[PDB]
Amino acid sequence: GPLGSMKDILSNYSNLIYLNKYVKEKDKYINDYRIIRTLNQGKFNKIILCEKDNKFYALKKYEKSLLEKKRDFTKSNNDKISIKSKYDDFKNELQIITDIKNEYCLTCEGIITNYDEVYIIYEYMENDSILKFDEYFFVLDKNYTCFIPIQVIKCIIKSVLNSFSYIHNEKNICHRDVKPSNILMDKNGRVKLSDFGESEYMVDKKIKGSRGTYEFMPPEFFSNESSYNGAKVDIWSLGICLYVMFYNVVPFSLKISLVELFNNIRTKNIEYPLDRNHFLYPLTNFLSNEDIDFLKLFLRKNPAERITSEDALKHEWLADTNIEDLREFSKELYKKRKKL
Ligand SMILES: NC1=NC(=O)C([C@@H]2CCNC(=O)C3=NC(Br)=CC32)=N1
Repeated sequence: GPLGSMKDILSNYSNLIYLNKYVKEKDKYINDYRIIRTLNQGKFNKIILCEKDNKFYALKKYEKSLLEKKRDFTKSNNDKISIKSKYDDFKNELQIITDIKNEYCLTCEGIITNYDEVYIIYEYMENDSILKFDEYFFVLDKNYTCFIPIQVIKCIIKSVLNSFSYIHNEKNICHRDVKPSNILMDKNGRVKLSDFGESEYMVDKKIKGSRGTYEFMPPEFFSNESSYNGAKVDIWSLGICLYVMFYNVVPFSLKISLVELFNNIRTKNIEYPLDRNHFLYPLTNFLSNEDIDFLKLFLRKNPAERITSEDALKHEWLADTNIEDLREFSKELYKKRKKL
Protein backbone atom coordinates (compact mmCIF):
# COMPACT_ATOMS: atom_id res chain seq x y z
CA GLY A 1 0.00 0.00 0.00
CA PRO A 2 2.37 2.77 1.24
CA LEU A 3 4.92 3.92 -1.36
CA GLY A 4 8.17 5.38 0.05
CA SER A 5 9.93 8.72 -0.32
CA MET A 6 10.35 10.15 -3.83
CA LYS A 7 14.05 9.19 -3.51
CA ASP A 8 12.98 5.56 -2.95
CA ILE A 9 10.70 5.68 -5.99
CA LEU A 10 13.38 7.11 -8.33
CA SER A 11 16.09 4.89 -6.80
CA ASN A 12 15.81 2.55 -9.83
CA TYR A 13 15.50 5.17 -12.59
CA SER A 14 18.56 5.36 -14.87
CA ASN A 15 18.15 8.92 -16.18
CA LEU A 16 17.50 10.93 -13.02
CA ILE A 17 19.05 14.37 -13.50
CA TYR A 18 20.02 16.77 -10.68
CA LEU A 19 17.99 20.05 -10.78
CA ASN A 20 19.93 23.04 -12.02
CA LYS A 21 18.07 26.21 -12.85
CA TYR A 22 19.89 29.30 -14.08
CA VAL A 23 19.44 32.53 -16.03
CA LYS A 24 21.39 33.61 -19.12
CA GLU A 25 20.35 37.15 -20.17
CA LYS A 26 16.54 37.49 -20.48
CA ASP A 27 16.13 33.70 -20.62
CA LYS A 28 15.28 31.13 -17.92
CA TYR A 29 16.71 27.61 -18.10
CA ILE A 30 16.17 24.20 -16.52
CA ASN A 31 19.28 22.09 -17.19
CA ASP A 32 19.92 23.59 -20.68
CA TYR A 33 16.16 23.50 -21.50
CA ARG A 34 15.22 27.11 -22.28
CA ILE A 35 11.81 28.17 -20.96
CA ILE A 36 9.60 29.46 -23.80
CA ARG A 37 5.97 29.43 -22.54
CA THR A 38 3.70 27.12 -20.54
CA LEU A 39 1.64 24.95 -22.93
CA ASN A 40 -1.01 23.98 -20.35
CA GLN A 41 -1.52 24.60 -16.60
CA GLY A 42 -3.59 21.85 -14.91
CA LYS A 43 -3.32 23.28 -11.35
CA PHE A 44 -1.79 19.95 -10.12
CA ASN A 45 1.04 20.27 -12.65
CA LYS A 46 2.03 22.53 -15.48
CA ILE A 47 3.47 21.57 -18.85
CA ILE A 48 6.27 23.75 -20.15
CA LEU A 49 7.44 24.13 -23.77
CA CYS A 50 11.22 24.26 -23.89
CA GLU A 51 14.11 24.39 -26.32
CA LYS A 52 17.37 22.44 -26.40
CA ASP A 53 19.53 22.06 -29.55
CA ASN A 54 17.06 23.61 -32.04
CA LYS A 55 14.61 20.95 -30.84
CA PHE A 56 11.42 21.49 -28.88
CA TYR A 57 10.59 19.57 -25.69
CA ALA A 58 7.72 19.57 -23.17
CA LEU A 59 8.54 19.43 -19.45
CA LYS A 60 5.80 18.52 -16.96
CA LYS A 61 6.44 20.43 -13.73
CA TYR A 62 5.30 19.05 -10.41
CA GLU A 63 5.96 20.57 -6.96
CA LYS A 64 6.02 18.51 -3.73
CA SER A 65 5.78 21.52 -1.40
CA LEU A 66 2.66 22.71 -3.22
CA LEU A 67 1.10 19.26 -3.66
CA GLU A 68 1.51 17.98 -0.07
CA LYS A 69 -0.66 20.85 1.28
CA LYS A 70 -3.71 19.94 -0.84
CA ARG A 71 -5.31 17.23 1.31
CA ASP A 72 -8.72 15.65 0.71
CA PHE A 73 -10.46 12.94 2.73
CA THR A 74 -10.57 9.37 1.38
CA LYS A 75 -12.03 7.37 4.32
CA SER A 76 -10.21 4.15 5.24
CA ASN A 77 -11.47 0.61 5.84
CA ASN A 78 -11.54 0.86 9.64
CA ASP A 79 -13.96 3.68 10.65
CA LYS A 80 -11.03 5.86 11.83
CA ILE A 81 -10.47 8.51 9.14
CA SER A 82 -7.50 8.48 6.71
CA ILE A 83 -6.03 11.50 4.92
CA LYS A 84 -4.35 11.62 1.46
CA SER A 85 -2.51 14.63 0.05
CA LYS A 86 -2.33 15.13 -3.70
CA TYR A 87 1.39 14.36 -3.26
CA ASP A 88 0.61 10.74 -2.27
CA ASP A 89 -1.21 10.61 -5.65
CA PHE A 90 1.89 11.85 -7.42
CA LYS A 91 4.05 9.20 -5.73
CA ASN A 92 1.93 6.65 -7.64
CA GLU A 93 1.92 8.72 -10.84
CA LEU A 94 5.74 8.72 -10.72
CA GLN A 95 6.13 4.95 -10.35
CA ILE A 96 3.92 4.66 -13.41
CA ILE A 97 5.70 7.26 -15.57
CA THR A 98 8.88 5.59 -14.42
CA ASP A 99 8.03 2.42 -16.34
CA ILE A 100 5.93 3.46 -19.37
CA LYS A 101 8.02 2.73 -22.51
CA ASN A 102 5.78 2.63 -25.56
CA GLU A 103 5.52 4.16 -29.04
CA TYR A 104 1.76 4.60 -28.51
CA CYS A 105 2.14 6.08 -25.01
CA LEU A 106 3.89 9.28 -24.04
CA THR A 107 7.21 7.97 -22.71
CA CYS A 108 9.47 10.28 -20.69
CA GLU A 109 13.05 10.83 -21.83
CA GLY A 110 14.37 11.63 -18.33
CA ILE A 111 13.32 13.02 -14.95
CA ILE A 112 14.84 16.18 -13.49
CA THR A 113 14.44 16.72 -9.76
CA ASN A 114 15.79 18.00 -6.45
CA TYR A 115 13.25 15.76 -4.65
CA ASP A 116 10.77 18.65 -4.32
CA GLU A 117 10.40 20.08 -7.85
CA VAL A 118 10.06 17.44 -10.54
CA TYR A 119 10.38 17.96 -14.28
CA ILE A 120 9.47 15.14 -16.63
CA ILE A 121 10.99 15.45 -20.07
CA TYR A 122 8.63 14.55 -22.91
CA GLU A 123 8.72 14.96 -26.69
CA TYR A 124 6.78 17.99 -27.94
CA MET A 125 3.57 16.97 -29.69
CA GLU A 126 3.26 19.98 -32.01
CA ASN A 127 -0.53 19.56 -32.53
CA ASP A 128 -1.41 19.63 -28.81
CA SER A 129 -4.39 17.44 -27.98
CA ILE A 130 -6.87 15.61 -30.20
CA LEU A 131 -9.49 18.31 -29.50
CA LYS A 132 -9.60 21.41 -27.28
CA PHE A 133 -12.41 22.30 -24.85
CA ASP A 134 -14.02 25.71 -24.32
CA GLU A 135 -17.78 25.52 -23.60
CA TYR A 136 -17.47 22.81 -26.27
CA PHE A 137 -14.87 20.86 -28.26
CA PHE A 138 -13.19 22.36 -31.32
CA VAL A 139 -10.26 21.57 -33.60
CA LEU A 140 -8.68 25.03 -34.07
CA ASP A 141 -11.18 27.88 -33.59
CA LYS A 142 -14.58 28.76 -32.15
CA ASN A 143 -15.44 30.75 -35.30
CA TYR A 144 -14.27 27.97 -37.65
CA THR A 145 -16.17 24.83 -36.60
CA CYS A 146 -14.63 21.77 -38.26
CA PHE A 147 -15.35 18.09 -37.56
CA ILE A 148 -12.46 15.61 -37.68
CA PRO A 149 -13.13 13.53 -40.82
CA ILE A 150 -14.07 9.90 -40.10
CA GLN A 151 -11.22 8.44 -42.19
CA VAL A 152 -8.87 10.25 -39.74
CA ILE A 153 -10.83 9.37 -36.57
CA LYS A 154 -10.24 5.68 -37.34
CA CYS A 155 -6.46 6.16 -37.07
CA ILE A 156 -6.78 8.06 -33.78
CA ILE A 157 -8.95 5.28 -32.35
CA LYS A 158 -6.67 2.55 -33.72
CA SER A 159 -3.64 4.31 -32.27
CA VAL A 160 -5.16 4.61 -28.77
CA LEU A 161 -6.32 0.97 -28.84
CA ASN A 162 -2.68 -0.03 -29.36
CA SER A 163 -1.80 2.07 -26.28
CA PHE A 164 -4.49 0.11 -24.43
CA SER A 165 -2.89 -3.15 -25.56
CA TYR A 166 0.36 -2.07 -23.89
CA ILE A 167 -0.98 -0.62 -20.62
CA HIS A 168 -3.59 -3.32 -19.96
CA ASN A 169 -1.76 -6.32 -21.34
CA GLU A 170 1.99 -5.70 -21.00
CA LYS A 171 2.06 -3.29 -18.07
CA ASN A 172 -1.20 -4.11 -16.23
CA ILE A 173 -2.01 -0.41 -15.89
CA CYS A 174 -5.42 1.19 -16.09
CA HIS A 175 -5.40 4.74 -17.39
CA ARG A 176 -8.61 5.88 -15.70
CA ASP A 177 -8.76 9.26 -17.52
CA VAL A 178 -8.91 8.69 -21.27
CA LYS A 179 -10.00 12.05 -22.60
CA PRO A 180 -9.49 14.16 -25.76
CA SER A 181 -7.14 16.22 -23.53
CA ASN A 182 -4.90 13.20 -22.98
CA ILE A 183 -4.79 12.01 -26.59
CA LEU A 184 -1.89 13.91 -28.10
CA MET A 185 -0.80 14.38 -31.68
CA ASP A 186 2.36 15.53 -33.46
CA LYS A 187 2.92 16.86 -37.00
CA ASN A 188 3.91 13.53 -38.54
CA GLY A 189 1.35 12.62 -37.36
CA ARG A 190 1.37 10.05 -34.59
CA VAL A 191 -1.11 9.78 -31.73
CA LYS A 192 0.04 8.97 -28.22
CA LEU A 193 -1.87 8.40 -24.95
CA SER A 194 -0.63 10.61 -22.11
CA ASP A 195 -1.23 11.84 -18.51
CA PHE A 196 -1.13 9.05 -15.93
CA GLY A 197 -2.34 11.12 -12.96
CA GLU A 198 -5.39 8.97 -12.28
CA SER A 199 -3.73 5.75 -13.48
CA GLU A 200 -3.08 2.82 -11.17
CA TYR A 201 -2.11 -0.85 -11.31
CA MET A 202 -4.84 -3.45 -11.70
CA VAL A 203 -5.52 -6.26 -9.23
CA ASP A 204 -6.71 -9.40 -11.05
CA LYS A 205 -7.61 -7.09 -13.97
CA LYS A 206 -9.73 -4.80 -11.72
CA ILE A 207 -9.75 -1.36 -10.00
CA LYS A 208 -11.39 0.41 -7.00
CA GLY A 209 -13.16 3.39 -8.45
CA SER A 210 -15.05 6.67 -8.21
CA ARG A 211 -11.97 8.43 -9.66
CA GLY A 212 -11.29 10.32 -12.93
CA THR A 213 -13.37 12.75 -15.01
CA TYR A 214 -17.10 12.58 -14.29
CA GLU A 215 -18.51 12.60 -17.86
CA PHE A 216 -16.06 9.85 -18.85
CA MET A 217 -16.91 7.54 -15.95
CA PRO A 218 -18.66 4.26 -16.83
CA PRO A 219 -22.18 3.28 -15.60
CA GLU A 220 -20.62 0.58 -13.37
CA PHE A 221 -19.47 3.33 -11.02
CA PHE A 222 -23.18 3.81 -10.25
CA SER A 223 -23.98 0.29 -9.11
CA ASN A 224 -23.25 -1.48 -5.81
CA GLU A 225 -20.02 -3.02 -7.19
CA SER A 226 -16.67 -2.07 -5.64
CA SER A 227 -14.29 -3.78 -8.06
CA TYR A 228 -14.79 -2.90 -11.74
CA ASN A 229 -12.78 -4.39 -14.62
CA GLY A 230 -10.06 -1.90 -15.57
CA ALA A 231 -9.81 -2.55 -19.32
CA LYS A 232 -13.54 -1.96 -19.96
CA VAL A 233 -13.42 1.31 -17.98
CA ASP A 234 -10.73 2.66 -20.34
CA ILE A 235 -12.77 1.35 -23.31
CA TRP A 236 -15.93 3.18 -22.18
CA SER A 237 -13.91 6.36 -21.85
CA LEU A 238 -12.57 5.89 -25.37
CA GLY A 239 -16.19 5.52 -26.46
CA ILE A 240 -16.93 8.97 -25.06
CA CYS A 241 -13.82 10.25 -26.87
CA LEU A 242 -15.25 8.78 -30.07
CA TYR A 243 -18.67 10.33 -29.38
CA VAL A 244 -16.90 13.66 -28.77
CA MET A 245 -15.01 13.19 -32.05
CA PHE A 246 -18.28 12.38 -33.81
CA TYR A 247 -20.47 15.30 -32.71
CA ASN A 248 -17.80 17.49 -31.03
CA VAL A 249 -19.82 17.23 -27.81
CA VAL A 250 -20.21 15.15 -24.66
CA PRO A 251 -23.00 12.44 -24.91
CA PHE A 252 -25.98 12.51 -22.51
CA SER A 253 -23.55 13.98 -19.96
CA LEU A 254 -24.02 17.58 -21.21
CA LYS A 255 -22.55 19.48 -18.22
CA ILE A 256 -24.74 22.31 -16.71
CA SER A 257 -25.78 20.58 -13.43
CA LEU A 258 -24.43 17.11 -12.58
CA VAL A 259 -27.22 15.19 -10.81
CA GLU A 260 -28.90 15.16 -14.20
CA LEU A 261 -25.50 13.79 -15.26
CA PHE A 262 -25.05 11.00 -12.68
CA ASN A 263 -28.73 10.01 -12.90
CA ASN A 264 -28.64 9.67 -16.68
CA ILE A 265 -25.49 7.66 -17.56
CA ARG A 266 -26.48 4.46 -15.72
CA THR A 267 -29.96 4.15 -17.32
CA LYS A 268 -30.56 6.76 -20.07
CA ASN A 269 -30.06 5.70 -23.71
CA ILE A 270 -27.53 7.59 -25.86
CA GLU A 271 -28.96 9.55 -28.82
CA TYR A 272 -27.09 9.15 -32.11
CA PRO A 273 -28.08 11.82 -34.72
CA LEU A 274 -25.90 13.51 -37.40
CA ASP A 275 -22.76 15.54 -36.45
CA ARG A 276 -23.95 19.16 -36.24
CA ASN A 277 -27.25 18.36 -34.44
CA HIS A 278 -25.99 19.20 -30.95
CA PHE A 279 -23.72 21.96 -32.24
CA LEU A 280 -26.13 23.80 -34.58
CA TYR A 281 -27.74 26.10 -32.02
CA PRO A 282 -24.58 27.47 -30.42
CA LEU A 283 -23.63 29.02 -33.81
CA THR A 284 -26.91 30.22 -35.39
CA ASN A 285 -20.83 16.58 -42.62
CA PHE A 286 -22.70 13.63 -41.05
CA LEU A 287 -22.38 9.86 -40.65
CA SER A 288 -23.60 6.35 -41.49
CA ASN A 289 -25.18 3.35 -39.72
CA GLU A 290 -21.78 1.59 -39.73
CA ASP A 291 -20.23 4.49 -37.78
CA ILE A 292 -22.70 4.18 -34.88
CA ASP A 293 -22.49 0.38 -35.08
CA PHE A 294 -18.91 0.74 -33.86
CA LEU A 295 -19.45 3.48 -31.25
CA LYS A 296 -22.33 1.55 -29.64
CA LEU A 297 -20.00 -1.44 -29.10
CA PHE A 298 -17.91 0.97 -27.02
CA LEU A 299 -20.81 2.59 -25.14
CA ARG A 300 -22.70 -0.45 -23.81
CA LYS A 301 -23.89 -0.05 -20.21
CA ASN A 302 -23.05 -3.60 -19.11
CA PRO A 303 -19.21 -3.70 -19.31
CA ALA A 304 -19.16 -7.48 -19.89
CA GLU A 305 -21.20 -6.83 -23.05
CA ARG A 306 -18.80 -4.00 -23.97
CA ILE A 307 -16.32 -4.66 -26.80
CA THR A 308 -12.76 -5.72 -25.87
CA SER A 309 -9.61 -3.91 -27.05
CA GLU A 310 -8.93 -7.14 -28.98
CA ASP A 311 -12.23 -7.36 -30.89
CA ALA A 312 -12.30 -3.60 -31.57
CA LEU A 313 -8.80 -3.68 -33.11
CA LYS A 314 -9.78 -6.36 -35.64
CA HIS A 315 -13.15 -4.86 -36.57
CA GLU A 316 -14.58 -4.03 -40.04
CA TRP A 317 -14.59 -0.31 -39.17
CA LEU A 318 -10.79 -0.05 -38.76
CA ALA A 319 -10.14 -2.59 -41.54
CA ASP A 320 -9.85 0.26 -44.08
CA THR A 321 -7.53 2.39 -41.93
CA ASN A 322 -4.89 4.39 -43.78
CA ILE A 323 -2.17 6.33 -41.95
CA GLU A 324 -1.98 8.68 -44.96
CA ASP A 325 -5.35 10.06 -43.77
CA LEU A 326 -3.89 10.90 -40.36
CA ARG A 327 -0.61 12.07 -41.91
CA GLU A 328 -2.18 14.65 -44.26
CA PHE A 329 -4.61 15.92 -41.62
CA SER A 330 -1.81 16.28 -39.03
CA LYS A 331 0.54 17.93 -41.54
CA GLU A 332 -2.16 20.34 -42.75
CA LEU A 333 -3.48 21.02 -39.23
CA TYR A 334 0.08 21.86 -38.23
CA LYS A 335 0.32 24.31 -41.14
CA LYS A 336 -2.75 26.18 -39.87
CA ARG A 337 -1.41 26.38 -36.29
CA LYS A 338 1.99 27.83 -37.33
CA LYS A 339 1.03 31.51 -36.92
CA LEU A 340 -2.51 31.32 -35.46
N1 LIG B 1 -1.96 16.02 -19.87
C1 LIG B 1 -0.68 15.98 -20.32
N2 LIG B 1 0.25 15.19 -19.73
C2 LIG B 1 1.32 15.48 -20.48
O1 LIG B 1 2.46 14.93 -20.26
C3 LIG B 1 1.03 16.46 -21.54
C4 LIG B 1 2.00 17.01 -22.55
C5 LIG B 1 3.46 16.65 -22.51
C6 LIG B 1 3.76 15.81 -23.74
N3 LIG B 1 4.07 16.72 -24.82
C7 LIG B 1 3.45 17.79 -25.31
O2 LIG B 1 3.94 18.37 -26.26
C8 LIG B 1 2.17 18.35 -24.76
N4 LIG B 1 1.45 19.31 -25.37
C9 LIG B 1 0.42 19.52 -24.55
BR1 LIG B 1 -1.00 20.85 -24.95
C10 LIG B 1 0.40 18.78 -23.41
C11 LIG B 1 1.54 18.01 -23.55
N5 LIG B 1 -0.28 16.74 -21.37
